[PDB]
Amino acid sequence: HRNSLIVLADVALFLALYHFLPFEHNVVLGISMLAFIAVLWLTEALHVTVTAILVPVMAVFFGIFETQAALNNFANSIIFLFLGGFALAAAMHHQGLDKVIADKVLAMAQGKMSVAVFMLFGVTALLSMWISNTATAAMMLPLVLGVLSKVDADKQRSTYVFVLLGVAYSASIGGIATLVGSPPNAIAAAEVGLSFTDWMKFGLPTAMMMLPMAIAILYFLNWDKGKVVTLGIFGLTVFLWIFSSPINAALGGFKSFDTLVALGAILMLSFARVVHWKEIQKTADWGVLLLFGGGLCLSNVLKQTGTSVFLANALSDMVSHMGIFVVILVVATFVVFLTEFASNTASAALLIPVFATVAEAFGMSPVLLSVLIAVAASCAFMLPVATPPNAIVFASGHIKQSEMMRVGLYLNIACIGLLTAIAMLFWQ
Amino acid sequence: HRNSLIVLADVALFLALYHFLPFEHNVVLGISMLAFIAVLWLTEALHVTVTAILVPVMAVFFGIFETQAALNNFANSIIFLFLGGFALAAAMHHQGLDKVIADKVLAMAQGKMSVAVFMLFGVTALLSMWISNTATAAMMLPLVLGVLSKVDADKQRSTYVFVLLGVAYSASIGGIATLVGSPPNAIAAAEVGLSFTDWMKFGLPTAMMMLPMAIAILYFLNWDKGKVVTLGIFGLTVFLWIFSSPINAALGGFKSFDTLVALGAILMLSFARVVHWKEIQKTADWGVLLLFGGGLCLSNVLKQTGTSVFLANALSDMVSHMGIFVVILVVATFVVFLTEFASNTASAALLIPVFATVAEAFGMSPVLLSVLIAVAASCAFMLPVATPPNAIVFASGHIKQSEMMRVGLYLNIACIGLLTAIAMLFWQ
Ligand code: NA
Ligand code: NA
Ligand code: NA
Repeated sequence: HRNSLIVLADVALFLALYHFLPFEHNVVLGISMLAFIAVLWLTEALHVTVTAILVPVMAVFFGIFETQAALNNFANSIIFLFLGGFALAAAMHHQGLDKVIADKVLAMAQGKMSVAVFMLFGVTALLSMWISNTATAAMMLPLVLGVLSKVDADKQRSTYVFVLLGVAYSASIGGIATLVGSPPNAIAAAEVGLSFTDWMKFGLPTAMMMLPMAIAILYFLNWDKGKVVTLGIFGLTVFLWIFSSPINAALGGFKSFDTLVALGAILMLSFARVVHWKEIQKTADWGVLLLFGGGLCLSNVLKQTGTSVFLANALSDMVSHMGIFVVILVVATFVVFLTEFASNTASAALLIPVFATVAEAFGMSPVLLSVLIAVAASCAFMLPVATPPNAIVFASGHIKQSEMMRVGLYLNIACIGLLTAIAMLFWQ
Repeated sequence: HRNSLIVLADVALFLALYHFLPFEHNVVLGISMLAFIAVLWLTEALHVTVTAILVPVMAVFFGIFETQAALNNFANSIIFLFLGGFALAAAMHHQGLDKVIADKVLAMAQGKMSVAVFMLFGVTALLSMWISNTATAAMMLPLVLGVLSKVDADKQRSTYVFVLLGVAYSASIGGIATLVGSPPNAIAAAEVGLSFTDWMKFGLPTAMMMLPMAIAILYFLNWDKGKVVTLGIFGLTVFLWIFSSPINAALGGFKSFDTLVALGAILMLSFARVVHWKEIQKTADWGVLLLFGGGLCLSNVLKQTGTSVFLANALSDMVSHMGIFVVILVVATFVVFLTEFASNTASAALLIPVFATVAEAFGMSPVLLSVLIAVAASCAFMLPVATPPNAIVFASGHIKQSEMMRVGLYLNIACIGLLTAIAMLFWQ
């Protein structure tokens, strides 16, 4: 098989770098492992989650860590914070609160199909804030192929494809609004120790910023049992997540209050009888939760082996020849196009550790580089296979490769500017 | 609703015990919480897994532990060892290696129902050694309700219930053969730190004894793509699990070698392409994996609050009036009948910590009490609702409540003897 070969080619690459690199043995091991994992996660020869499990087993066998020490990475408080958003979404999905949120809004439009399509994007993004991106796309597709029925002029495409590629992008942009939504966001918060309210001040403005800018580029070319309870619980959870900073301070200063709030939601949602656990066990993408830990284990492997300081010293002369503007532009541009070839989270899981640890060796706040990479990782708009939402609206057998390949080439450059701009403002 | 009320009745008990117990505050807090959790797990008003999530959220808010410290319990090496058994079982199910194991063996018997039923039990038990009990029961029922078709005379029931209640029991006995199989086994190994080969020396001999003794009580009343590969990995894995003790010693002494082996299997099964990850995500009962951590968190809560030594001192005069024979007999008997009313795994999560920690307060190796409790938890034979296998062969609308209610009531007494005997032999 194709992927079965990438594994063997990666094993050879490891042995080569392991035996031939003329550096301190630990740096060789750290460099070799980093290259190994990098391939397995970008090519996906092995499932993103399978590669994550391979990270600790390597560090353990090569004396980097002891068994239990390596496994402990998979229990970060952020992982449970994301699991709360899964049970929170599963709750209002099993309850049907996502469809009713679409009807009451889609029906808010009197009957104008012209202004209806615009409302389809705003919901896909708002739903992605709490549910997901692949799921938000798969859930919106049937609701998109429903409005398109009064006038199905398949020959008329400048009024037809715009609505499909829009939701595939609104789902990806909506996931950049909150810590929950896209896995990459969680990987950043877990690396630097961000709170939920910390990441919303960053991403939400960008989501508010990037959504209109994205549409412009395309343009110019019944309340039943405890649905108020689900809303009450949901509203209460989001309220604490925003006000977690002062609430926790005025309670004794609990460590990971955002995580505590997320777990309480699972309790209220289960106490309120509104969602059964078998529902939560299905909605939660346990493979992604394992990926979170796998990325942290790799990050710690870089530190314990000194690969972070070895690469920081190697890039010392290059980053000094560049300004802070030049750096974040190369990074932003590098990822904005890299995420087009590989999975969103698979890209973030690899770059967030490398950059955050090297930036930490430079005595620089790793928040900037980390949050930036997490946002640009969700900027896959060209060809499909970049993000499932892209292949979801792409599976409609209508949108052309070259059409999307060039509309995304415009949006990509557009985002690199918006990101580098906002990234420079969030400095002093 | 009933369960929503059972929760409120338990909430009152906690508040009552909280303010009224006249002991040191820590003991009061530990005592109050222990009673609270005990109810939620035996009645199952909230899903066993939902109750597990409630354990840490309490310890954090009541100052027992800090957030991250509590969550780390959910990453114990045994949990990942059990996750390996899930991907190992999920592999041979999607591949069909379990079906061929039944035919090639069931076909060894030419057509004699006498040796067919006996082979039906031996396979149901051997399959439970590695897969599960609920899954093994659901997988055997069609093969049991297919052989019992030539003798369909539901008027002839003593030749029909024997084969349904027989496999429903053989599936439960098979789960006592290896560390993987029944959650209770893992809870014991995690408390006292048992290896895979350690628990097999305990359970497997007991399984060899209990299977014939169980039948006597009932009596006296094509290899395609890589199906050998699935066996090769399985065979190789089980070979390492057995010889794990010398292999690790001859490699540098890794900490949790058994856990590493389970994770390595997940890699081979994914590298060999024999099972996709989406397959593993279905089979694994993540709710049980979350339960594992909740049970360990409780064990440490008893120590940190001194409840383990507090109960040991309270039982000092009582345990001195009793011999070691009385102890292991009282314990075994209590659970063998307790598991008839509540979930099997939920019971072990409650009693294993209490006894192992109290036994530790008595300065006694908790291995004996832990392994003992873990074995008796899988002895549910009376009414249904005790174990899914009971309600699985009972949902066949043929086996009578009184029929099973008394065959298990007799089989229960039979086990209490065998266990207390072996528990005395496994002493010195
Ligand atoms: Na991507
Ligand atoms: Na089993
Ligand atoms: Na039970």
